[PDB]
Amino acid sequence: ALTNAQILAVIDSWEETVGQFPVITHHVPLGGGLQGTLHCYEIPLAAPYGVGFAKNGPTRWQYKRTINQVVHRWGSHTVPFLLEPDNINGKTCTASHLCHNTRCHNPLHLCWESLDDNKGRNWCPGPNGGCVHAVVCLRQGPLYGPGATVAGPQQRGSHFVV
Amino acid sequence: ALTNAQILAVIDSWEETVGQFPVITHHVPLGGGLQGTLHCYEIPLAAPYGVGFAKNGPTRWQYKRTINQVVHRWGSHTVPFLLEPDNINGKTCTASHLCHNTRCHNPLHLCWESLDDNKGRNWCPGPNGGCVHAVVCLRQGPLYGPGATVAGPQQRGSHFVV
DNA sequence: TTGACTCTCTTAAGAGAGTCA
DNA sequence: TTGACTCTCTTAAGAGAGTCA
Ligand SMILES: [Mn+2]
Ligand SMILES: [Mn+2]
Ligand SMILES: [Zn+2]
Ligand SMILES: [Zn+2]
Ligand SMILES: [Zn+2]
Ligand SMILES: [Zn+2]
Repeated sequence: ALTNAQILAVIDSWEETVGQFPVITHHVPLGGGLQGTLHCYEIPLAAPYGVGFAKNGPTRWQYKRTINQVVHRWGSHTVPFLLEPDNINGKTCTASHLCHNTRCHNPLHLCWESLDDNKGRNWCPGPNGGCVHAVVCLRQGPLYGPGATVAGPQQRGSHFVV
Repeated sequence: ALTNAQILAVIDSWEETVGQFPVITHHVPLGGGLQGTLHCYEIPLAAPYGVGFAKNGPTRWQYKRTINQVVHRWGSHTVPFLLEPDNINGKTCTASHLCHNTRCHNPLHLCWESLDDNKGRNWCPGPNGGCVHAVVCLRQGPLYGPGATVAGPQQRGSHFVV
């Protein structure tokens, strides 16, 4: 098994490589009518992506390193969390984009949490709009708002009460 | 079926059958430390379910009627909305449980909206905790709260900024 | 050891359609 | 005509593993 020192070395090489990705400045809603700025380190749209990186899906990548003749591979956003527990409350931990930008690999824009917690950030009002996430959101979720409901609750007769 | 009269007859037959489902009272968080009461009309756990109803999955049912000697079949929660547009902004419209209770078929607990709007209600603070849904929530979403994040954003070196 | 592709899978909110009696 | 089963699919947040040079 990889030692803690070897895992730390993997995280360090990953950080070195991701740190050289193009850094893109994005202005984002924070909630409460306020605007903030995030700096995303974005993996390229097409090969080559960077040393150790390869695309396994339209918005999916993996990181690969060969140690003592054994090939090791990880989901490209999971590497910052290799020294953390990988489940909680019986749920698998997932890499969760606080910036809601899939191509971004900035570890300051990622957290490690259940898929339900991950998804829910899409609708959060944001750090200046009432976010209650213990690990605070960096921005208002992209899907926050009144929604676009086509039809609401309704009945033709009198068979029901709310 | 095709005619508006035939569709109204389908909606009326569905309402009459679901109106005879057992009515189960559920006390629910509203947000803001307040509690409310919902009356769900719950499809039975096992056959028989009611005239026209059959189970296609653990928590999935369909409604079927024979019109003009042809069988017409719908997802069991879609029937109230048969006169509504079936898409919005190029996204499929879905039946969305305001009571977060799959077995419930009370149309006063259903709305018709994109899958994204639908999902997002799971994390809504609720009608007394800040819900901004234009078609208002009936309760706080079951997944609202601080979450259980295992690890937050972090870096080992000095290559990244927020 | 490395790059650039290939494939299928998970989850939890939702769907359509066929086989028998 | 009606009932009670069977199967796979959609979406958008996420995954693991194979092949070839
Ligand atoms: Mn996410
Ligand atoms: Mn729902
Ligand atoms: Zn980012
Ligand atoms: Zn938040
Ligand atoms: Zn209900
Ligand atoms: Zn709401």
